Amino acid sequence: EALSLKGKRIGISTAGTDHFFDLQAYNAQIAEVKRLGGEPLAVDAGRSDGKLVAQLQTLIAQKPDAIVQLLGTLTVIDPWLKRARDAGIPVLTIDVGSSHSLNNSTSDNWGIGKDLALQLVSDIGGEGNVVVFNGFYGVTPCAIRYDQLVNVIKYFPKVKIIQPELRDVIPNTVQDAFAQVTAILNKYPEKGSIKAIWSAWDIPQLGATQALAAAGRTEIKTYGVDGSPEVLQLVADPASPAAADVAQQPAELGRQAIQNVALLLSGKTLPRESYVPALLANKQTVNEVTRKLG
Ligand SMILES: OC[C@@H](O)[C@@H](O)[C@@H](O)[C@@H](O)CO
Ligand SMILES: [Cl-]
Repeated sequence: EALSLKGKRIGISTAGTDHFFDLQAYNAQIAEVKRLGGEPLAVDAGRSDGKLVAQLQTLIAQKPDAIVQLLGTLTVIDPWLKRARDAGIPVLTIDVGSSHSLNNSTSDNWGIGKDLALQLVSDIGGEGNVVVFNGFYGVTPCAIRYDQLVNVIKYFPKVKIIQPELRDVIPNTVQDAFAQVTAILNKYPEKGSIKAIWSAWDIPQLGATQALAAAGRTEIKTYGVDGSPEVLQLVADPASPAAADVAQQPAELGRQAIQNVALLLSGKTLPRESYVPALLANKQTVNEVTRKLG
């Protein structure tokens, strides 16, 4: 029969909503629970680990029909996802590869990370130095994306990751990424001594790209993931060093998660992960990518 959540209460917990991917996935879950007739209990951690734990505890005390957790550092949330299951509460996730989740809605990040890395390598001629932002390695999709970069360049050994990897941050992501790249360009002033800057998601990319323009170092190419509109439009600008951004579908991911909650409560067994396609946008493909998202 048609899916429904009538009479159900669904806990919806996100690590934050402070940029495109997170806001989209969060809102679309809330929307979808409502559209299926369920009652969402939606809690935003504002990117505090303390608030994230505290709101999951409260959702647990509420004994909703399911909890969906969006993003977060796996070691931070895992004890609470376990507690929820132990309390009798079905747990699903978005971008969290937990043993305690019944189903993780996520892009196929092996595909994403490999595709981005191969683009990067091809773009720089198989040779040169790469500045890497790797500040969210504790977050499943970012860990996978980083692992794939490492693994792709392993087989193109004239490609090197510059040492001290940088740590991107949230919030203040753009201003911080701008400052870090600005300071690193001053360590490596010689044209050609950096060829790319990689990030696991595209808001640090945005900071990076800006710092390149400001510094007069646009020979350097930038790379990222999410397809936030503000960054896609940089990729589309020939005069921008933003070279590639793998677009994700966060509203689709959020709807899928809730679709999968309904399926679970109706009795069906879920696959452990459910992959939503992603689309690599480079300077040639961004138009057809941007159009498929709008
Ligand atoms: O954990 C940071 C970041 O990767 C996420 O907030 C989001 O932007 C997506 O890239 C996750 O699929
Ligand atoms: Cl320039």
